[PDB]
Amino acid sequence: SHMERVFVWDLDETIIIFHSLLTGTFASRYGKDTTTSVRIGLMMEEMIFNLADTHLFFNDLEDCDQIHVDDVSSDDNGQDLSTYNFSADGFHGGVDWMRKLAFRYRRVKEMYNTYKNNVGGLIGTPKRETWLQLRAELEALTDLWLTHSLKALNLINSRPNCVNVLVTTTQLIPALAKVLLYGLGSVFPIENIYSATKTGKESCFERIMQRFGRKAVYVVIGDGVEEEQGAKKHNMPFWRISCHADLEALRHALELEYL
Ligand code: BEF
Ligand SMILES: [Mg+2]
Repeated sequence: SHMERVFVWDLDETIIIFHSLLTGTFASRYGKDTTTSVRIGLMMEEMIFNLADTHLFFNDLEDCDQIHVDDVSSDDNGQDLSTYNFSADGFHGGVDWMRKLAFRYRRVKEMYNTYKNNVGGLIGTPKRETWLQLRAELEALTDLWLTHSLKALNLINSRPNCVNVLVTTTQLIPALAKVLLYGLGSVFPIENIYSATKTGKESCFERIMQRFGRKAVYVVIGDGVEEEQGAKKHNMPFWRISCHADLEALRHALELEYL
């Protein structure tokens, strides 16, 4: 008999600042050095795709455009993938191939779960140190943006009748890499991440409502138009985020309500 809320977050320029570092709009809006903005943006970009290629089978899975990690779970036999050799299995077919596809997404899921709170372990040294230094420069230049978004994400997580869902235009694998490198692994259960690169956010929202029911209250949080328009088409309240203040306002609302 408890009211339940489903928070449908956007990632880029909502929870994290990354793309706006390359375009110079963030540095320009808050008076930061544009040259530092771009340097940091490119370094993080390198780390995101390097983690993607090296550990999340990005060169293998990219051309699939999958929406959710479990979309091809039908073809998984559930075997142990601890010693399974992905390189020598000839993936690059339509049935024995579907099984190898599924194996890869589940191994991604396993990597994500064992390393979500130990990204330094996954990334390995010396990348870990460079990563911690990058995150440090990033937090400074963005005036603790991530610190603010996390405060809302963690209040949502700790609250019993609230849940965190993620919908991003970023492709699925790179999205998981971003989420991991920005320390969001522990706040977003992998089964709650959706990539709207191709089906679009409206479809993803519809799918998320099918999954959580009509009795739950949805709140679409984001900085972009797509997300807002999709929220209208489904009569889902929309919470826009344009600056730190907006993340603080969400946090405030989150702490005054007991469900
Ligand atoms: F992550 Be959202 F698509 F900017
Ligand atoms: Mg966005």
